[PDB]
Amino acid sequence: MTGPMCLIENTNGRLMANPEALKILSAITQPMVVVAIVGLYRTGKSYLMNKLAGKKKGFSLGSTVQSHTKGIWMWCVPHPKKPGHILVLLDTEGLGDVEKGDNQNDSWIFALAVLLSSTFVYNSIGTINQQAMDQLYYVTELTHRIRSKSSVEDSADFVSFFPDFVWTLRDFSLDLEADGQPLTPDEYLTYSLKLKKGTSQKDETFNLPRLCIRKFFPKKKCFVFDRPVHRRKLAQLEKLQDEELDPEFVQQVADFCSYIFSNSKTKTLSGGIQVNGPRLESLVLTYVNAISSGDLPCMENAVLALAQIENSAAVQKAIAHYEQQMGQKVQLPTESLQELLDLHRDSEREAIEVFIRSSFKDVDHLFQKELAAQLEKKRDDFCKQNQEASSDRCSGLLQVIFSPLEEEVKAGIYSKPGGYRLFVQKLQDLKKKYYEEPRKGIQAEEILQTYLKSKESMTDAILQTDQTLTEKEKEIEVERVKAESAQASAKMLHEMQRKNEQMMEQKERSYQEHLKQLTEKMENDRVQLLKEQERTLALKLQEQEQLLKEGFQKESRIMKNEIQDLQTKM
Ligand SMILES: Nc1nc2c(ncn2[C@@H]2O[C@H](COP(=O)(O)OP(=O)(O)NP(=O)(O)O)[C@@H](O)[C@H]2O)c(=O)[nH]1
Ligand SMILES: [Mg+2]
Repeated sequence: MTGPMCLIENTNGRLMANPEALKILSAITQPMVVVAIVGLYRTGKSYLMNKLAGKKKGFSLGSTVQSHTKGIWMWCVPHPKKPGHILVLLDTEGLGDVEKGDNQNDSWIFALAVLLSSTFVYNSIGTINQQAMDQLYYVTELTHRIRSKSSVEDSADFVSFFPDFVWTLRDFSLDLEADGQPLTPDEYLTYSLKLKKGTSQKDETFNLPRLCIRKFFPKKKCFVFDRPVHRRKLAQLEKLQDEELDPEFVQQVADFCSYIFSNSKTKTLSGGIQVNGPRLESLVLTYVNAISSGDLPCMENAVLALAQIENSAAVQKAIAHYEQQMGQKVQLPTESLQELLDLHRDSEREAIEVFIRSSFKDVDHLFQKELAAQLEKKRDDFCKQNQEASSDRCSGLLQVIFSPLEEEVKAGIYSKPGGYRLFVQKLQDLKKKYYEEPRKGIQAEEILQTYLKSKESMTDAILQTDQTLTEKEKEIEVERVKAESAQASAKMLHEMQRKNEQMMEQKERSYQEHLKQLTEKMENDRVQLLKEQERTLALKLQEQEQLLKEGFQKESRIMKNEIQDLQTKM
């Protein structure tokens, strides 16, 4: 991207995804660290975001008195500290002072920034006083804009998926002086979010936004920035060189950028899923569609929506893998059914592995069941092709090997004295030849036996004709031939029975292979979820302790409540 592009348009009160932007996202396959900035209009948000892009000329800037950015803009640039990663910068339409009304989608822009980011930067001018905290109603209001799941307490889940929070304070006017040594900006943020005792409406209003920031975001950070230049040059800031700006401001910006580059994490969804272009595109579509539908954007629903897409593709990818492996290894007709089934089993195992590693949230295992159904059909097709190839080969061999004999018999070559011995010897030699032919396939015994049985009268015809054989000797031969026919029948019957057994055995083995890989994936998913829950537990215990140490039992006890509820889910 040579420059930023609008990702979400905001026109006539409607938010809509920019198709051109979605197209760009579909092409970025690398993991993304998403940093979004929000705050009152004209507070230097776009200017600061251009610093992260590390380039002049990026997001367009406005004046110090008029709003500029509209909707949500994105700029995907290579991450300067993480090779193989993309840094996605989201610049947003400046918030208005609610105590003025209008600006309908302010809250939604704010909520989308929270849902789409890895790091959420709240930018304001001044200090953290009552005036500043009143504007944070936008954070308090998140409980009315975002839903964690669809299956006063839903917000208890926010800390598990919300971005890290960074408060950037512009034109900072405090020296932060304190007994001994000055407060650091992070200590100043802690000081600023401390609660006030009391149950009055005023007390509740003071504590609410502070509690929301402390409880909804997993990590908080603060950076202060001095006035960049003299008031008469603020409007030319973009064209000024670092040497023309306050040295401390230049260093503060450098420290902010360094922190972002070193601490902002790859955007992740439940299950450790790392968000890349196609995945972010899905989230944008789902959340914006929800808002456009008059519904609340829901994290759970978005993950599931993403699952639907990737799981469908996973089934197709697995089937493709199966077809490829079978095609590269099969030689028809196969020497035996075991040969074909062994190849099928191996290809199927690899295909299921492809599906398992490419899928997630396959509720009710519906997608894996679909895969199983498709592989079974594929297996049936190969089996049919194999039997057909065998039938063709064996019937062909029958023509090549036995036809000459049949014709000799019809020509009377064996109807002379001593012809029976010559005939039986020739027939045995020909049956041996048939059996020694390579890769006849699974129909070898059935094709031969059916033929030999249909021509049974031939043997008797030659026998009774030969005069060089006594009647007793002929009686012996008739019984010998009857015994050989019965043995040929047994070979055909066993061939039939064994094939059925092998098919049944393969059916059971395939079922067990699916179960094995599924059980293993479910186990891995359980471990990953518990790990995520343990992190949330750690974050909530931490806050509970801070609240108690701060002297607030009423709020600290409320935390213990959320902790108990989390533990019922573990
Ligand atoms: N006082 C002050 N002005 C700044 C600072 N950083 C940038 N500016 C100036 O403020 C004006 C607006 O900057 P811009 O980044 O467009 O602000 P914004 O927050 O993005 N406005 P909007 O939300 O409406 O899009 C420009 O003249 C810019 O030079 C700062 O730290 N302090
Ligand atoms: Mg702007």
